[PDB]
Amino acid sequence: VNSFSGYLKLTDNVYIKNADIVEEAKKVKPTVVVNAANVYLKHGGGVAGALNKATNNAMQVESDDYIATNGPLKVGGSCVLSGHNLAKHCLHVVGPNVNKGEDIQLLKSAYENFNQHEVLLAPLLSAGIFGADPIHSLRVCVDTVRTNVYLAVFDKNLYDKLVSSFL
Repeated sequence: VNSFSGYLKLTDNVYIKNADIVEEAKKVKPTVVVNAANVYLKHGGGVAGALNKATNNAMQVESDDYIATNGPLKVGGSCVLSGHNLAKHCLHVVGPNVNKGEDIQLLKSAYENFNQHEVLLAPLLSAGIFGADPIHSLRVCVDTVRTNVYLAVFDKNLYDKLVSSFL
């Protein structure tokens, strides 16, 4: 039993809710919240900008030190940093950004990072300003992630479409 509430069950291990991931993280304080990161951990907009704003920019400060030490992430890669006031840990995962021409096949590699964590609160990777089809992202998620993932979808209209079209 865990504290996630109001989710629709899609599969044995994948759950989905129309929710703001920031508010969901603030209430649940999950062990892991996933950020929709880029390789530079520049949290300007989308999910990343919202999560970072909720940490009062502490996420960005920590991220800048990480990059200064380690260099950029790979597309499809991840790193574990602090969850600040939102979660114990933040798993920063880089899905391909279609608006930069990155290969969508890397979306599966991105979701594989979730398997290193037993339970996660997450957005749909490569959705929103990353330009991929969210229906496709949900399919890759279900077909790749084997650990327990609680997906937060900000847009109510998109949430309903994702549920109604789910196979």
